[PDB]
Amino acid sequence: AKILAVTACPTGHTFMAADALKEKAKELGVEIKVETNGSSGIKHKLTAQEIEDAPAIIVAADKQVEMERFKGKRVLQVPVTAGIRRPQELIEKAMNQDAPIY
Repeated sequence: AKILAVTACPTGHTFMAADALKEKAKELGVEIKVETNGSSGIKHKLTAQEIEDAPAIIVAADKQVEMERFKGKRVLQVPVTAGIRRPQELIEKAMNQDAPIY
């Protein structure tokens, strides 16, 4: 199991949020995989198996993300800016499953 994230923004912030999440996860000694949805497209797309196994998924997004793949999973939906400003809070909420089922 590992927590997952998706970051996205209209102009494709996306990458700054992914960076902040990854750097903070390393600081906290926890694994994370971050899918990005930017201007060039999708990178590090989450797999169905990763999603099944995830305690929760962080979706830090300022544009629409494909969400139906997350049905039944706990999803912490926040603005993309939250990934930059408060990655520790998001990671620790995801770990604690402090997120509603989608």
